[PDB]
Amino acid sequence: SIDVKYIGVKSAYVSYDVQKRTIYLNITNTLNITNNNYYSVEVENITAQVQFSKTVIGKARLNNITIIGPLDMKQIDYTVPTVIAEEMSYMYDFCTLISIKVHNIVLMMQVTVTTTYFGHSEQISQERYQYVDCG
Amino acid sequence: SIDVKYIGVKSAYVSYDVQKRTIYLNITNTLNITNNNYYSVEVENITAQVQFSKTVIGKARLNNITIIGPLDMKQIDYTVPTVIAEEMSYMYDFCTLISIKVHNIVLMMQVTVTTTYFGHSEQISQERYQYVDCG
Amino acid sequence: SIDVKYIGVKSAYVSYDVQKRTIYLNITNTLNITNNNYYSVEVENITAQVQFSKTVIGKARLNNITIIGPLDMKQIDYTVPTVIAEEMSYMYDFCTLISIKVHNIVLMMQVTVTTTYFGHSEQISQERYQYVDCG
Ligand SMILES: *[C@@H]1O[C@H](CO)[C@@H](O)[C@H](O)[C@H]1NC(C)=O
Ligand SMILES: *[C@@H]1O[C@H](CO)[C@@H](O)[C@H](O)[C@H]1NC(C)=O
Ligand SMILES: *[C@@H]1O[C@H](CO)[C@@H](O)[C@H](O)[C@H]1NC(C)=O
Ligand SMILES: *[C@@H]1O[C@H](CO)[C@@H](O)[C@H](O)[C@H]1NC(C)=O
Ligand SMILES: *[C@@H]1O[C@H](CO)[C@@H](O)[C@H](O)[C@H]1NC(C)=O
Ligand SMILES: *[C@@H]1O[C@H](CO)[C@@H](O)[C@H](O)[C@H]1NC(C)=O
Ligand SMILES: *[C@@H]1O[C@H](CO)[C@@H](O)[C@H](O)[C@H]1NC(C)=O
Ligand SMILES: *[C@@H]1O[C@H](CO)[C@@H](O)[C@H](O)[C@H]1NC(C)=O
Ligand SMILES: *[C@@H]1O[C@H](CO)[C@@H](O)[C@H](O)[C@H]1NC(C)=O
Ligand SMILES: *[C@@H]1O[C@H](CO)[C@@H](O)[C@H](O)[C@H]1NC(C)=O
Ligand SMILES: *[C@@H]1O[C@H](CO)[C@@H](O)[C@H](O)[C@H]1NC(C)=O
Ligand SMILES: *[C@@H]1O[C@H](CO)[C@@H](O)[C@H](O)[C@H]1NC(C)=O
Repeated sequence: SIDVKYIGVKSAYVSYDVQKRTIYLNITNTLNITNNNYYSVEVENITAQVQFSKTVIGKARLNNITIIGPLDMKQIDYTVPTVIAEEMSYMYDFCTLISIKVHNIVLMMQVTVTTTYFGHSEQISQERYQYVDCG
Repeated sequence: SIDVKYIGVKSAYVSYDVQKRTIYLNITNTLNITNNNYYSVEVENITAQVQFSKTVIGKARLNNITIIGPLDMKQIDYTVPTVIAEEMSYMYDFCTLISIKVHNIVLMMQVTVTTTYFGHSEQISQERYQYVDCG
Repeated sequence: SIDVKYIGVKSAYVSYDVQKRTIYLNITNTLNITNNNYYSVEVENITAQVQFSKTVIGKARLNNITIIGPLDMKQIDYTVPTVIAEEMSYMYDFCTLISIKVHNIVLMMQVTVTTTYFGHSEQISQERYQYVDCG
């Protein structure tokens, strides 16, 4: 990456800002900007690049061979009983939540078993979070 | 990436902003902008690139051979009983939720078993989140 | 990375800011800007690059062979019973939550079993968090 920017309200190269109840009188503004940007990113010179994978089996006796990749989820139990009993009562539930297995951004990058990788990998995940706003 | 920008309200190269109840009188503004942008991104010179995968089996005795890839989900149980009983009562539920297995953005990038990859991979996931807004 | 920026409110190269109840009279502003940016990022010169993986099996007797990758989740139990009983009462729940297994940003980068990797890997995850805002 080069320029990652997070701004809460206002981003401005040149900002002449005037707010309320302002007497803006007799202003003379002169501005010169000479901006140059030069970027040389991911410039690659490879004369040769080799990837080789070889598997040879000969006169072999293989048994019970078991290979399991990543992310092996087994025997998972989620239990949320919710019993509510009334007896001449007064319930005011304005903002209540029951949440299980909640995802916003889930990025997987090259989840495999056997990998031969050459190159560039970039991940950007920038945000703002407001899970609860209950007046 | 080069320029990732998050702005809450306002993004402006040049912003002459005037707010309410403002007496804007006798203003002389002069502005010169000379902006140049030069980008050389993902420029690649490869004279040669080789990917080779070879599998050879000869006079072999294979048994019980089991291969399982990634993301192996088995015996998964989700249970949310919800029992509500009234007895001369007053319930005011303005904003209530029961959520299970909720996703907003789910990106998978090259989830395999055997991979031979050459090149560039980029992932961008930028957002704003407001799960709950209950007046 | 080169420039990671987090700004709460305002980001400005040049900011002439005026607030409320201001008498802005007799201002003469002169500004010259000569900005040059030169970036040479990820410039690579590789004359040769070799990746080699070889597996040879001969006259071998293999048994009970078990290979398990990373992230092996087994026998997982989550239990949240919730029993509420009323007896001539007054409940005022304005903002209450029950949360299990909650994720906002989950990034996986090259989770495998056997990996041969050449290159660059970049991860950026910048945000603002507001889980609870209960008036
Ligand atoms: C504002 O500028 C003008 C000329 O541009 C000048 O004659 C005047 O005296 C200045 N002030 C006011 C209050 O007008
Ligand atoms: C920028 O503009 C001003 C006039 O506002 C001038 O005097 C100056 O020479 C300029 N600079 C360039 C580099 O052009
Ligand atoms: C890549 O291209 C040629 C080939 O090697 C090389 O002479 C040149 O200097 C390189 N360019 C950059 C911008 O690195
Ligand atoms: C492994 O192989 C033997 C026979 O050689 C077999 O009895 C056994 O059940 C195998 N293992 C599994 C886990 O099945
Ligand atoms: C505003 O500028 C004019 C000429 O552009 C000038 O005659 C005047 O005095 C200035 N001020 C007011 C209050 O008009
Ligand atoms: C920009 O414009 C101003 C006039 O507002 C001038 O004086 C200056 O020479 C200009 N600069 C360029 C580089 O053209
Ligand atoms: C890529 O193209 C040629 C071939 O190698 C090389 O001479 C040149 O310098 C390279 N260009 C850049 C922008 O890197
Ligand atoms: C493995 O092979 C044997 C016979 O060689 C067989 O009895 C057994 O059931 C196999 N394993 C599984 C898990 O089926
Ligand atoms: C403001 O500037 C003008 C000329 O630009 C000048 O005549 C005046 O006396 C200054 N002050 C006021 C209060 O106008
Ligand atoms: C910038 O502008 C001013 C006029 O405001 C001028 O005197 C100066 O020479 C300029 N500088 C350059 C480098 O252009
Ligand atoms: C990369 O390109 C050529 C090839 O080796 C080399 O002569 C040059 O100096 C390099 N360029 C940079 C910007 O490092
Ligand atoms: C390992 O192999 C033997 C036979 O050689 C078999 O009895 C046993 O069950 C195997 N192990 C497992 C965990 O299955």
